[PDB]
Amino acid sequence: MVSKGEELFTGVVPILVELDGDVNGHKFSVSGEGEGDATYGKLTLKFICTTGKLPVPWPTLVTTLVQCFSRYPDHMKQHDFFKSAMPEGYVQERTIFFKDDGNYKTRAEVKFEGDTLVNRIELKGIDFKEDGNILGHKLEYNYISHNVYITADKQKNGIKANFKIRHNIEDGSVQLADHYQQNTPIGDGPVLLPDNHYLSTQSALSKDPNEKRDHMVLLEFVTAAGIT
Repeated sequence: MVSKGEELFTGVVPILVELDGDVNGHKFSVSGEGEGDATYGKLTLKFICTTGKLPVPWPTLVTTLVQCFSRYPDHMKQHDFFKSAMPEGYVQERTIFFKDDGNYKTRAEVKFEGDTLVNRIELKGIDFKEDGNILGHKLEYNYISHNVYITADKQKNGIKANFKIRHNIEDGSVQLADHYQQNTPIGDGPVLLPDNHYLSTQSALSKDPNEKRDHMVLLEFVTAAGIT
């Protein structure tokens, strides 16, 4: 491409996601494909477990499996770190702490390869309970949380974020998952370092009735907010 930063996102952009994971002695891989339309904050993706049965619940991987597709209101476009890092991209790292259970540690590189926005991820699970909500596959196949709270990390020329996800459990209880996130640019060039704000996400998890592989279909709408 000729284009840089926000100019890369003005139409519909193809997305490719590749994840390698290891949790509870089970190595697995996930591939995803779809498209993103940042003008409307809209993402449509289908994910497939390419190694057989996914050893963790699909809802626990949603946040790991491209915040560059967020709709930033015109008055907030100076605060969009994620697009400003493109096409060279950014590293996104998280620790996701499942309350009274284990943790995910994730590292991803998000960048353009030609026309396609690619998210390549490694995930490691730490100290999960075999009888717990995650390894028991006790989570409902839905989603209920929305906000990601962003702050600048100027010393690293990037951002941090923190937010709690609530996963509904089949018995009516909830499993909390506290996300700590850091993003840093891959390249040497400038980025937009934002004032405090948040991303609000609306979602929908579904299934493809013709797909025999373990999979997840995702529709998401994401909008930046919290400044005037």
